[PDB]
Amino acid sequence: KCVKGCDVALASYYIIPSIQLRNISNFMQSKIVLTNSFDVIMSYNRDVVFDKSGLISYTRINVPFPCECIGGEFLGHVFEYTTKEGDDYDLIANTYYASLTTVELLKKFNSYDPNHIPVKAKINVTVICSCGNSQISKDYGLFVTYPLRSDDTLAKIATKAGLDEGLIQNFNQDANFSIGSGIVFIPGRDQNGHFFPLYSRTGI
Ligand SMILES: *[C@@H]1O[C@H](CO)[C@@H](O[C@@H]2O[C@H](CO)[C@@H](O[C@@H]3O[C@H](CO)[C@@H](O)[C@H](O)[C@@H]3O)[C@H](O)[C@H]2NC(C)=O)[C@H](O)[C@H]1NC(C)=O
Ligand SMILES: *[C@@H]1O[C@H](CO)[C@@H](O[C@@H]2O[C@H](CO)[C@@H](O)[C@H](O)[C@H]2NC(C)=O)[C@H](O)[C@H]1NC(C)=O
Ligand SMILES: *[C@@H]1O[C@H](CO[C@@H]2O[C@@H](C)[C@@H](O)[C@@H](O)[C@@H]2O)[C@@H](O)[C@H](O)[C@H]1NC(C)=O
Repeated sequence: KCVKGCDVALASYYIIPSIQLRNISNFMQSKIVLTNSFDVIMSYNRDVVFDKSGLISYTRINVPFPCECIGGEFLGHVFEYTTKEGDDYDLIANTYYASLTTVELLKKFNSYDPNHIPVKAKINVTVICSCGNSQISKDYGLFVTYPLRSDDTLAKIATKAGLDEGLIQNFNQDANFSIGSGIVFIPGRDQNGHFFPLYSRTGI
């Protein structure tokens, strides 16, 4: 249950061949990610290296998005995607949105026949998020929505994040980080590389 969300969450977007920033920007348009979003997206990815093509296949980039309370029930954000010929919920969930949504969420929040979705149709694409949990730690107020994949492990995730494995597990107590699917929440760094805390400790 929720009443309010938070201004920013990060979506861990796993890059496959044929996906570049222009596609990610199109899929992830929001009040934060506008038509010309390169600087805003890349400001949360100052660690990321490009190759001659742009984004390197099979790496991740963190995409900022607003985190709303949906129906007083759960935290997430509804993106909008317009279908093209051949699209189905599998392609939308697991290719375009890189498993940041699920076929179940696409069925739940769209009126289309889930087995025959039309072309040039607007799709509500729900991506969950977190604004933290003071019972785990007060030190983190920005979270990455991180869909696990076949080669992920807790050890690699924790090392890359610069955080203790036990803390990451504590934020996701029921998750098996080696299971190869499902979403976990990882504390995220701001544009300066610092962990934005749950409660502000900067002077006004
Ligand atoms: C990622 O973004 C790029 C740039 O928008 C997409 O490439 C573009 O794909 C479209 C069709 O999906 C190409 O369409 C054109 O098609 C019309 C019919 O719609 C036809 O008259 C032409 O044959 C033409 O190819 C478009 O040229 C192409 N633009 C590029 C490559 O600069 C790409 O599809 C996106 N990837 C996704 C959505 O997965
Ligand atoms: C996508 O979700 C929106 C809600 O976020 C749906 O829009 C609602 O549609 C109902 C039913 O027609 C209307 O009565 C409401 O006024 C709409 N609400 C808002 C906030 O716009 C929309 O139908 C969904 N799309 C699909 C294809 O199911
Ligand atoms: C964590 O998950 C790992 C993945 O194994 C799973 O194996 C079966 C259950 C498949 O259905 C698929 O979901 C996964 O490939 C396992 O190695 C391990 O048993 C699980 N638990 C632990 C503690 O690692």
